[PDB]
Amino acid sequence: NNVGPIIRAGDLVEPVIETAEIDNPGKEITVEDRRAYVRIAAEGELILTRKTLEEQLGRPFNMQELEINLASFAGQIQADEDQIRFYFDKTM
Repeated sequence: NNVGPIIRAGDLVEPVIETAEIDNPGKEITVEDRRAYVRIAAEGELILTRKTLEEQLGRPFNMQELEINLASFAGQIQADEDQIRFYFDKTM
């Protein structure tokens, strides 16, 4: 039931990996590194907050920048101006 983003933009990969680690403490994070198609996943749920991403990037950041640079993703999303949550929904 692994879920999470697949990142197309090379310059967001490390910031998103680190955000995944920071905003999902204790969870196993798996990365499948392939050029321009980096899968980042955790079981059940993976949250990425705007605050953490901004801090990893060290400059102003809006969730749109992550979203427009997703190649795809696993799971369902709930997203707003503050965060995106990838999650597994057993009914779909």
